[PDB]
Amino acid sequence: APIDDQLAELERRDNVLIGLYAANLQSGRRITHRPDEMFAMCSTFKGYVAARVLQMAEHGEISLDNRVFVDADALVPNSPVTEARAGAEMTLAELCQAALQRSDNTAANLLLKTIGGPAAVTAFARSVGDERTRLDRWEVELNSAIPGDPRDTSTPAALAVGYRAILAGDALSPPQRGLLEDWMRANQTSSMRAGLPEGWTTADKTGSGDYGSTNDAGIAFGPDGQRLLLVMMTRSQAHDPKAENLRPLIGELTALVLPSLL
Repeated sequence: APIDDQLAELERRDNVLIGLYAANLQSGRRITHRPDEMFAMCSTFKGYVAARVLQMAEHGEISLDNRVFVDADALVPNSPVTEARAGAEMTLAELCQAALQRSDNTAANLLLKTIGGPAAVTAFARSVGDERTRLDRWEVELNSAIPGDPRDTSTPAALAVGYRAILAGDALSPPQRGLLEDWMRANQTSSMRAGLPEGWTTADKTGSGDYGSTNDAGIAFGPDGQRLLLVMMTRSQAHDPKAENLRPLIGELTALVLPSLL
């Protein structure tokens, strides 16, 4: 594969590992790099969490406007929305959008307490065909991303199936899938968005952790109706827990793969 040699070049140049699953949803064409290698998922588990909340609301197990108390003591770094409401209540729907749109960490912990913790996310993964995702810890420990450590990891292929399931498949009844898509489209964190031409938009979840772990998973929507499933997981090859994250590389990856999918 020639796009295969281009990706090996980016790895060499930046001392990174690139995990990629990119599919054109209309043509059924897919492109892959380390699709089955394990990467820390970091905040990308939040889509599955919000998806499961929506599933549970469908059946009346919970309700989206159910209130949850935000304890100041439960606050954890990178919680821009839950911080504003510490000592008060947010609804589950609010917590979902905080987790998805701003990667609010405490929002995700609260959502995890509601749905059954890390094991519930794993079970969810399995329910949608995702056989590699395992969540083991809470925010913010899950982002530790130690090389070789299987905890809180997935693979580009495994995350693609689940992201496809929840945004373009049958995990949710179609109108609730529509809401999940709207929730992710309003996100303020997209990395891939920078490598897309004018007119394109994304329903995607980014993740960032140690060792430069920088992820972005979701669907890119073309102006002319096109639909691209894009899952990018990258980490430094170095044993530097504090290696720089690779946000500009995602955007560069996005622009690189797009012409070979269209």
